[PDB]
Amino acid sequence: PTSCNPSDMSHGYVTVKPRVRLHFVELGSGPAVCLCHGFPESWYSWRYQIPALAQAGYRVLAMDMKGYGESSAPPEIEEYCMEVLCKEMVTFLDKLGLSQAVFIGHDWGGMLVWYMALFYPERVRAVASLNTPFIPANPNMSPLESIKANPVFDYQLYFQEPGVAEAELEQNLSRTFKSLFRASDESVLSMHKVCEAGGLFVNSPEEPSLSRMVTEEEIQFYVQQFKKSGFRGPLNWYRNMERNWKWACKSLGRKILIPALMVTAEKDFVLVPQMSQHMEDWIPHLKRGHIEDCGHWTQMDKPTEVNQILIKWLDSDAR
Amino acid sequence: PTSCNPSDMSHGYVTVKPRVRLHFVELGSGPAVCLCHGFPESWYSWRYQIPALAQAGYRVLAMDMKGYGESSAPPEIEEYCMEVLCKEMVTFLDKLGLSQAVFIGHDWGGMLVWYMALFYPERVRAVASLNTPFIPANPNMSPLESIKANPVFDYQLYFQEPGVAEAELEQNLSRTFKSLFRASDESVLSMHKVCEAGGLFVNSPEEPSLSRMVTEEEIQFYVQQFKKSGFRGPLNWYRNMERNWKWACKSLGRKILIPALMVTAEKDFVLVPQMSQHMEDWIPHLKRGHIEDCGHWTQMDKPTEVNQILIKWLDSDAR
Ligand SMILES: CC(C)(C)N1CCO[C@H](COc2ccc(NC(=O)NC3CCCCC3)cc2)C1
Ligand SMILES: CC(C)(C)N1CCO[C@H](COc2ccc(NC(=O)NC3CCCCC3)cc2)C1
Ligand SMILES: [Mg+2]
Ligand SMILES: [Mg+2]
Repeated sequence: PTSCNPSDMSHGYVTVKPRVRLHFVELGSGPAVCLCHGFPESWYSWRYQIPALAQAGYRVLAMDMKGYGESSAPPEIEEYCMEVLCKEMVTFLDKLGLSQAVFIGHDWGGMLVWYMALFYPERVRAVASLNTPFIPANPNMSPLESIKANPVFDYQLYFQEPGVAEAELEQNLSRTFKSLFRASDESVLSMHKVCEAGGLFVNSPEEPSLSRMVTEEEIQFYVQQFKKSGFRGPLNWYRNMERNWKWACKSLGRKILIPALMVTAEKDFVLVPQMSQHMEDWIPHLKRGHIEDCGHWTQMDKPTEVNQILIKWLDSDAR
Repeated sequence: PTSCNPSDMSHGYVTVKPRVRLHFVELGSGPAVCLCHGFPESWYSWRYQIPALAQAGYRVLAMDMKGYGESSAPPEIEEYCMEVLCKEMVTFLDKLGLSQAVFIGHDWGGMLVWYMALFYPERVRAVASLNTPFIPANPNMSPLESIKANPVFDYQLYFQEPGVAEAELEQNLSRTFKSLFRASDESVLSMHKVCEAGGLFVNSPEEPSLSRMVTEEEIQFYVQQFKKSGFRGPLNWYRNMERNWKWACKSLGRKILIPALMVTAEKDFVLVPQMSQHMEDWIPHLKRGHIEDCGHWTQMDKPTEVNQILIKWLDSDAR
């Protein structure tokens, strides 16, 4: 599938708060489709989708989320709570003069677009998430224990204390992204042993091989992007669990009434498909997609399957 | 009519040549409408149109033309010939992934969009010009004498030699724009006596009053923009008459077959309406608008009339 060369895109910049501007890349004409990447990624994680969606008749806006790339990265941890991130994305639409947009997200971006669907349905034409389920907030369970209930989320505790994960992730950025951006059968890390081993990579190769999913050039683009602001901003998306919990609780009782799509990846061992199994009860018009042989990095593991799923859904439920 | 605050726009940047990027502001959703300002102006000359068109259902892209504002201003005079300017605007569309756009232009921007219609009709959904007629190139008359045939174009000779006009226009930028941006009944200069008086302003007030059309704040925005790159780039649009002549001649014999709109201003004493009187013969589907009591600065003299004319035409002949 056709990918993207970064210097041949149109780059757009929108100021949403005094010291916060969002960067995005824009390709195509038609209904506005806003792509929202996950951790720790980039607008460029959508490189295989951007030209495909544009060619299918859509105006694509691929975000550098707050903390990433060319977008502003405010220093405060609480600027990356889900509530401020959504309200900024509404201002984004406001300043662009868009009444609504289709929202498609992956990982933390997928969490974001569900909350945009839940609290700002008037502004979301339709919503799709890759891997990330929508699970109503449990007003009786704190976020801390719901992590301790599943050892797979052990790495999110390691991510909590500022500066600890930043040092590991920034010590060798090429090692970082070659160790992360891998297919499930190629993985070189266990999210289980992280807080017991003292880090994500301490048992991983120092000179990791290059995944079949990516080139050295594509790795070096991510590396370039993260020299700009580092990992604090991105990691901060994990450091608002209790804030995000309380805000999510303020919604309870309402369904998402807009067209929706949940895409599951069969070998995402963290965002496993079954975590999504009763979303229909909260999202009446939910349609599904599922990708076999697909790990966590959905857009680059299986670009063609993603493109097909998205375009079929956009043409039937977004126009 | 609703105007624009510059810090609350979405700003877009597209690289079209190695050292040339075009800046534009983008508001709204719908068919792409590209606004192209004249001399010596800015995307901000369209401030009264941008929100009105967006509200009517159009995606507005208001350009900072090459040499202006936040767009690149290459040093070479021949980079501002009409041929390079159009081909760059095609690349603009290419890099944005737009198959076509409606093009609307004023003064030199209006000249540009006619040539985009003439040589790139496949890329122009529809075309409109304010004040600037389309007059087929006369392959038997050089541009120099066709100026000497009408003393009104005397100032274009004064504009020819690099550095001469730049010094006058840059010596007091507030004086420059308050002396230029005026209604016809308020004008303080004669384009007739310029090469005989030795300049545009030498007989004009040193502290000119402020036109009823503009505020001090709006003057200061233009002033800010022109501190960036000065007047050489903009003036260079006038310094390619023979190049533009030869290229225009290479078209002769073809009509503009796409939907078109010519808007005349009754008190534009340079781009007078009669200069447009036989465009129908070269442009079969041409529709007209005409604004009484309107000087050269069409968008800010008579914003409401402009908006009405444009939106009615866009809705009937552009969709
Ligand atoms: C119960 C649930 C689901 C709500 N939990 C527990 C409590 O809080 C978190 C908050 O929600 C999210 C949402 C997305 C992610 N994505 C992620 O971690 N991607 C990793 C990138 C690096 C390699 C491994 C994968 C993480 C957390 C989730
Ligand atoms: C015959 C014709 C029409 C082709 N001529 C003669 C030969 O070449 C020029 C080239 O075409 C253009 C096109 C637009 C402009 N606009 C302009 O001058 N605006 C001024 C701003 C400052 C105050 C006064 C008005 C000028 C020249 C025109
Ligand atoms: Mg159920
Ligand atoms: Mg005739």
